Amino acid sequence: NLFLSTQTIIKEALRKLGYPGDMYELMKEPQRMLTVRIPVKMDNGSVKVFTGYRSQHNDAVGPTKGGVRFHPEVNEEKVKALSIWMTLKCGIANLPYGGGKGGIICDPRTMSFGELERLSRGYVRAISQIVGPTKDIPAPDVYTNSQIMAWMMDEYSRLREFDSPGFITGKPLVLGGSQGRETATAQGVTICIEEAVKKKGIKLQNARIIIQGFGNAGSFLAKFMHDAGAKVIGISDANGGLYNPDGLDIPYLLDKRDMVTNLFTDVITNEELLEKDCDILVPAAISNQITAKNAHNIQASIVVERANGPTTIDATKILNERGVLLVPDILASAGGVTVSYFEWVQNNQGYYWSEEEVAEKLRSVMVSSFETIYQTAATHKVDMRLAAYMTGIRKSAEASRFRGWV
Amino acid sequence: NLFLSTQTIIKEALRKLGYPGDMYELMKEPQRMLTVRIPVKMDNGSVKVFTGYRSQHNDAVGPTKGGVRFHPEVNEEKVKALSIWMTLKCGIANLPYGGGKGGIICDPRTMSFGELERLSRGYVRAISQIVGPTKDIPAPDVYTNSQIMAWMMDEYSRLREFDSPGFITGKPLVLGGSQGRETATAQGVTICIEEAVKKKGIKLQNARIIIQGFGNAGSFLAKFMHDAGAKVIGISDANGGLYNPDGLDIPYLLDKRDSFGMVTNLFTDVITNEELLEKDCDILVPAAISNQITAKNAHNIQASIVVERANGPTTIDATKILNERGVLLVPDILASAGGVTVSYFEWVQNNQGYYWSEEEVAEKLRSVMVSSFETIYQTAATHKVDMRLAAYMTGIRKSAEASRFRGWV
Amino acid sequence: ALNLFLSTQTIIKEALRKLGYPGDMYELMKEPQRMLTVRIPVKMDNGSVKVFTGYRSQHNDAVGPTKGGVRFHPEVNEEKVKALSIWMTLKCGIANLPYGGGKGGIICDPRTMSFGELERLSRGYVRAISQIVGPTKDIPAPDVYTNSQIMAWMMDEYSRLREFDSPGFITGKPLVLGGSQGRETATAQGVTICIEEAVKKKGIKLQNARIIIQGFGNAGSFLAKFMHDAGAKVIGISDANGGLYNPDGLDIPYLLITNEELLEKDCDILVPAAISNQITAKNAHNIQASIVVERANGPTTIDATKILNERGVLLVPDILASAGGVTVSYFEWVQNNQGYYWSEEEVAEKLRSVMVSSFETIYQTAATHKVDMRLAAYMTGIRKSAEASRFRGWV
Amino acid sequence: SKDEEKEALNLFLSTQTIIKEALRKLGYPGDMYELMKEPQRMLTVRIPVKMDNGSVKVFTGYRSQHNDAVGPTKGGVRFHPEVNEEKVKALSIWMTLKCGIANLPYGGGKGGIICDPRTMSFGELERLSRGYVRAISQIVGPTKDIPAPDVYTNSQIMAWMMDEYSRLREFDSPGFITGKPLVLGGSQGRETATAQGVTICIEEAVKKKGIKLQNARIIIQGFGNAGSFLAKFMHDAGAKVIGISDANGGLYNPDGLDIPYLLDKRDSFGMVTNLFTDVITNEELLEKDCDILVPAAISNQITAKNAHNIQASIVVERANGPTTIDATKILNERGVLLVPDILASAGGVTVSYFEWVQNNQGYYWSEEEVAEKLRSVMVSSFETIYQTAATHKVDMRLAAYMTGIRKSAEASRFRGWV
Amino acid sequence: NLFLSTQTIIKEALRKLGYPGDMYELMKEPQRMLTVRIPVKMDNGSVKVFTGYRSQHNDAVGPTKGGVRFHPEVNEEKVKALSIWMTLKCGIANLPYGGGKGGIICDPRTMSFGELERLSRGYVRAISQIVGPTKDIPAPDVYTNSQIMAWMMDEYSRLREFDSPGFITGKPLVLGGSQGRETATAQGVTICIEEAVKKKGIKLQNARIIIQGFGNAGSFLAKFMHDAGAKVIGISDANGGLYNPDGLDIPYLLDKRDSFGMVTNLFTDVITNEELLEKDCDILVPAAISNQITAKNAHNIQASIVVERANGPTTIDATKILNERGVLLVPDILASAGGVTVSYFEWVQNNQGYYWSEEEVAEKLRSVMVSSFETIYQTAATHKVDMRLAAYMTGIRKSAEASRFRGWV
Repeated sequence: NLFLSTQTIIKEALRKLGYPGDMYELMKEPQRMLTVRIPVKMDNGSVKVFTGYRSQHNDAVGPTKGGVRFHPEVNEEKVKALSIWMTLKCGIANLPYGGGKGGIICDPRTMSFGELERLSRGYVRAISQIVGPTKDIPAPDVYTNSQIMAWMMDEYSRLREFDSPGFITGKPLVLGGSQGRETATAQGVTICIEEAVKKKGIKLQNARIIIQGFGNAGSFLAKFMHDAGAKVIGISDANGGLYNPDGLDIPYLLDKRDMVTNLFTDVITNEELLEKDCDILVPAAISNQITAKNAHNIQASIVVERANGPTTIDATKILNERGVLLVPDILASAGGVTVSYFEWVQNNQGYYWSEEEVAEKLRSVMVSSFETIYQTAATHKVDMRLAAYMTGIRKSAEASRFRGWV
Repeated sequence: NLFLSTQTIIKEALRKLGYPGDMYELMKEPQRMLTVRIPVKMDNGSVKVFTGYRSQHNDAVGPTKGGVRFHPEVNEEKVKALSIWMTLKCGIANLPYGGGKGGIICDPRTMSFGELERLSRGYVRAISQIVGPTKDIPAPDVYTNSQIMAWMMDEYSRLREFDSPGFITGKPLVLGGSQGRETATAQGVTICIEEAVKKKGIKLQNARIIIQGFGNAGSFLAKFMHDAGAKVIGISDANGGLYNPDGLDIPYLLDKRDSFGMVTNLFTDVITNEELLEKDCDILVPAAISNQITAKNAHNIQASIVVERANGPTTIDATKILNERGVLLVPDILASAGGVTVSYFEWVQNNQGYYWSEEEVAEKLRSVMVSSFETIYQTAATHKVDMRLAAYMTGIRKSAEASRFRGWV
Repeated sequence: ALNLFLSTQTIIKEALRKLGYPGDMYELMKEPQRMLTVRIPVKMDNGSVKVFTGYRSQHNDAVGPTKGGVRFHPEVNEEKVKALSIWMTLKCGIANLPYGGGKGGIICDPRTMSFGELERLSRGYVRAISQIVGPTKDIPAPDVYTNSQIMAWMMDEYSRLREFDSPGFITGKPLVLGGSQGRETATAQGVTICIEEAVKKKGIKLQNARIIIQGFGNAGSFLAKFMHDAGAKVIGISDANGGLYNPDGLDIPYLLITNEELLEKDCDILVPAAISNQITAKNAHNIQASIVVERANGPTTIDATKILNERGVLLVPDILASAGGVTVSYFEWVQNNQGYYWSEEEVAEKLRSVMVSSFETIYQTAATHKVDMRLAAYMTGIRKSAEASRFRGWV
Repeated sequence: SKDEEKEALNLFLSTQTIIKEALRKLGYPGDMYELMKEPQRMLTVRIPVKMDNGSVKVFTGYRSQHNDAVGPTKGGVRFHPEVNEEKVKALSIWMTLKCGIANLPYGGGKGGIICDPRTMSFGELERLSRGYVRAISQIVGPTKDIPAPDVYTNSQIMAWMMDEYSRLREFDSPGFITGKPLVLGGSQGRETATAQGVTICIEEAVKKKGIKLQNARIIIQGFGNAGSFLAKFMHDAGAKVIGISDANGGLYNPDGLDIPYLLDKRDSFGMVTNLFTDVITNEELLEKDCDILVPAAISNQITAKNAHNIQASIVVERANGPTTIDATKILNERGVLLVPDILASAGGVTVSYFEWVQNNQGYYWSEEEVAEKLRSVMVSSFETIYQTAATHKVDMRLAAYMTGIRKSAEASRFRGWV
Repeated sequence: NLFLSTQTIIKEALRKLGYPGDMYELMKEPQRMLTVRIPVKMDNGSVKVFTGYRSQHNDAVGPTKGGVRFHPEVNEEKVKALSIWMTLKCGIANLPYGGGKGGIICDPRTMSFGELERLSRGYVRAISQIVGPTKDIPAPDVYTNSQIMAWMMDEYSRLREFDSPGFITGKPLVLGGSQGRETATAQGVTICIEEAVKKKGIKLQNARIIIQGFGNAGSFLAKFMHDAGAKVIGISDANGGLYNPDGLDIPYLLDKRDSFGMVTNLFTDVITNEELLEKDCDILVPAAISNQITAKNAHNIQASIVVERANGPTTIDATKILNERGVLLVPDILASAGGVTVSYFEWVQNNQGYYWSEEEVAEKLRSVMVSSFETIYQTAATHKVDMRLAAYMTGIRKSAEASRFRGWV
């Protein structure tokens, strides 16, 4: 279903790029799909056999790259689909990678640390033949973290008889992790505002911006925008939104939170906060915030998605026709995958970059990805979302051609 | 013959460097020479067996590096000779490489795309055991191109079960190629002009220059020089050459250039190539073809700087005559080194898995060329020889020094 | 020979034609799959560094890894090495070995080189060609002016490069390094076996057969003994000076006119030795043995064999009779593969079943194509590689 | 204890002494001894293991690879609190000798871990075994160095080590290690290999003294695995086993002991004598009258102030090092026929070799086949050392060492090492 | 004993870090210790069998790294002891490495160059299974040098059938050596002086410095300080001290020093080295001679900053005394860390196939040493210990965290 929805998107994107159908037949399923059974000694002395997966979508451009999930709903179809999505993000950030993804069907919340360790190592031993720094490079995802990565890195290094940091990203700093990982995703959101705002004549300092969500993501964009000399006209959280044409007191609002709306009167609803006057609207979380109902009322010259599919297909169509600049999530949120790439480059070198160097390299990537997608949207007269998808599978498509596969 | 005159260059470069005879017995032949026989299914259903070669001259300094030719006149001695030539180029740009070279005896012009892919894959399968990113890294050459490189990279990567972009350079950008490849050689030439002028006290802005040839090479050069300030006097082509004590209008000709690098043939008065060569100027760049400057022409060149672009435009005797007179001759084994340099840069990017901007490549290119210019200059001065021999000396030196440190001789 | 490479190519051509292959098969076989030339610097006892040219030709590996010796000689050259590798392919085919042919050599003169120098050249050769050689690829052996000490040095060097003992890289090793029992008699044994099978075919018994034996050295004495002990009459013996012919039988153990008359004297079996052209088209019509066995190389001319085969005499070619050598070298490699070593007796016995099967299949091929055994040997020789190359999809 | 560590060192010095002489008697100048006296490679490792009580304990292990001129190294691993470097090195040299004696294409390797398995769980033992493989895997494998069981290790430990090695490699690697369970590429014959080999040596020795085995009177010191399997072979052969011992004392009975009863009544540990009242001491048992004395327990049991009192006409050493240099000289002086340990016990490595061969092929032999090949190796090994002792006029132990290093010495030479 | 002393340093650094005993039991002994016997053919025809070692302390953080010594007093415990010290150095410079170290028992002063080549290759062949670019990377140490490194590099490369520069550091530049290696150590000392000065609120142009020893280390320091604007008020050589509270004429003293670092005998106003240590100043840089500052003279030091160059110049009791009196002691293991740091950079360059200029190297080096000083300074403050114990803590800390993340203890 997700799988089928993901298939249709690749078909359309390839169709628009000018490819005949054989390229779709190549791209529509992974090159390789591995299913494994992994026995694990449970604390209570039993043995439990877990089912795991690793999908390697297409390696024409380079080795595959993507997270491993530990979750009871993990399944084969989903893992294939998320691997295809990873290909798109690799194309977007122009990474020398194809997409990969894995998962294990388990519930880490009812498991001890030891059991999780043992399952992590069993996963690495089950898939080692098809995975490695030149082949397929995993990462954190749902219910996995830098610890799980450390354990998988250790197991892999033992199988091989040499330290292999480059096998897997999201590692602890002392195991060859990258600086700049914690705010990588939000930093690229900000760089996408800076480049969208140039296209629409506004100067950043004069920009009036509305931001939904005031957790980690929202507040980072908040402070960045305030510190840039712009006016965060509007904020929002679970409770509702604050609007104020002069610019909100972000230093004060940051100083008390968890998050903040509750301690104020004149709290409007997230619905009306969306239709307010601003240059830039950034919705967080929450699918289908902007729909066919809302779309005509959105006042912003620029919408920057910061998650999770907040604009419907119909709404995206409307805003495109109405000439608003929609920066999609798949481009705006690509910093995460970018610094995970950078961690792997650093492991290739055995040389580690400072926070600042990581940030400079990040922005050059984001700025270039923005421009390619825009110039693509212009030259094919499509929205930047379809344009993002085209620039997503395009690399793999051209790579596969060049290599004599289709 | 190319081989024999190639061995003669090596013998003399080593002699001038002060090495005894054993160093030359090591350098005169390659360390390894593989000849292979490659069966390929042709479109008409028959099977043709091709002869393939790969020569790896000396890897004391690093893996061997060099292009693969497809041509009916390819042979073993040529391939050996050219691998020795690669070694000198590597030395000259201070690349961590030794010289390698390959060839298949075939006529790509009478073969289909498919036959060419099948041949390309067969070659890699035939030589896989002795090549790769840490051993021997090929590149395009006569009648091979980025598409041949793509098919060769693919085949190699399948043999090894992981993507191996560093096997082979001149790849397409999406398979790990480098920015900067297109104008690498021409950029290299212009930096040699800037530095050549710095040693004759002339300012770039005030230098007056003639450039024989108006194909891609010559044009780039005129453009650059114009934009810098300099007056681009002479400009030749197949048919003949304009002149004008003061700057020709470059923008005019650039636009109304023929596709195939032809102007002049539509203009007023127009001297022949031979006269253009004898005119007055600071810099002469004989782009284009061979033996343009002979024992005859030699005393008549007025340039204080002669920058060779294409190969062979000046005879051994001409080069003596020009060194006599105090004219700075920049040999093309140096001036064209940008090509080998950016092919190296692509390998480095493949090693790190990390790709440079065209501006980074440009900035790195110039710093290698400046450095290479200076060291060939100072060894000319130090040993009281000309830039060509000095270039040959610095080309083979690194390999010689590495072979000694490694205990080979 | 002199155009050894041109001359071996002609044979391959004719044998592939008679097998019925189109010419694309001959294009594939006329030249080695790989030919590698190396330059090998070597420190000499006197402090100087001498640089040698070395070669390795790997003819065709359709059937299996390539197999063949390395020689150290002043007249080694590239074409000769290639010619010899093709000949190896043929021998492998004849004995039905799961091998293709290979050869190497070095241009040098061991007679004026010290032991230390030969050790250092040997290790040098190995380090130069290691990338394309070893137990699953190309397995060398002793040849002109290389022996078991040279094999030992080479094996040691290859093992170091690899970080594990690699006895299967190279054959003719000393026993203590994984050599095979049965090696010293393997060639001569195989000749006696060929006599035994030939005899069987003319409807005559071994103990009743009457044998003339030209040459009386290491080669011809082993056979002169064997035949005596088998109860047969050694009717003719010969050497340098003349030759002794007794229709009663010669006094072989105690024995411990001209040759040209002797070869035409009446008997069942005639066996020449070493030197060539002893049978020309002068002697060919006058020869009266019904069975000629080439112990050593080139005794019968290209014509002398036409005449003979025209008129009923069963000729056993040297390339078959002498295959025991190649066969025991293979068995050494099998033992290396297993890590398990066979007795003298097991080796003798397996050598015999190899030679018996080869004799039959070459006889039968000579019969079904109506050609002599030599051409039949050449044919069975390349046929394996040819078949293997075809099944593998190469031509 | 200093005592035990002093004994470990002296075992190493004493083996260096005899090896030196062996090599001299074999015609080699001093430099061959300099090659052989110590191993090509000695690896010492620290292995962290998560214990049952939640703590982590860091164990010391060792692997000594004496000489691989002739083939990959071969030899077991012990888990014991008295493991030490010196003894691990010495044992690795013994293994070279056993291999030369049995004419196998191997040199000698040995390992151990300083631990006490009596007080560890199965889980902990598994984790330590896997950690040992993970620590040494760079220098070990089917073509390099092939371990096996030894003191306090068994076919279960072998199975865990094979499994881990195979995961490191990503393919089943049976030939890495011998003594495995049958279903993992184990060999028929393994369980009884050592004792069957000892018993072939007893059958050959008894011919040399014109004794019929039926009529032979035997004292076996030690009723562990070795000694109990042997007491059974002897009892089945019709010999009279008049003496047995475990740790606490020995039973002697010139009528013949009831071996089936003793074998039914013995422990896991191999104790049985507690059930009886007249228990003499091993010391005393060693001196009792008999035809055949078999020290099958611990080392240094026949010494200088002792060897004159041994009444046996045959001493067959099942256990390692039960007889000193000086004892050996006295025994040789008195006409005792001595079957040294490195000969007597070569049956275990002989069958572990066969296991490895069957692993290399991927093809398994019947029990009869192994039994026939074992017999023919051991009969051949016995005669060759007996004739070496006769022709060179030396004791059986010197002859055993000569025949034991000969091949490695020759091989090292041919390879250009010395 | 070196081994016991270094164990008790580890036990204390780990205890102050807050780790329980199981971390000490992991760290107290190397993960792998290999001892090898290496038969070498001598010039005279004999074979001699040498004992070699290689200790790999801990590789939680990355591969192990450290020199190989050739020396008569080499033994197992020393090699292990020294591998632990490398771990500390690596943690201090924040290198992605653990510590290793090797030695062979031999006397290279009585051995020919051929013999040393043979031993070197022999050591490499003996240990190749546990060594390489991703595993364990050697370096020069006592009586080994870049010629030894080049031989080892050659041998290892032949074993692998590919050029393997990254196996071993300290190589000649033509085999993938690094620039900046000659002054690495000295540059780091000067950077540490600059940092200490800032923490004590003294501007460098106002600092007064006594430097013991006028060899290459001392004279380099002296020039740097003089050119920085500081006043060098005390120098010394073997023959004695010159002291002048207004500042010495360093340019003069640099030109008159001889090729053995001698001067002071050109002057009649000389004092003793022992007197010089007690003269007033801001910064004292003792001689790379052990136990210059013992307990008998430690209360008489008037420097507020003591920078140890090399060689453990202040005893354990002296250094507590100095900490009590608020003297800032910069320990040798920090100040000398640029050596290990340029070795690491050589390895990085090897990994890339891409080589840095001397200035890029100078700049990355400075940045590392600035961060190390700061991180050790902050950790000495937060635990109220001196810079020595905090150097040690920062030392094993990275391997301790790495080992816990990886699940070892």
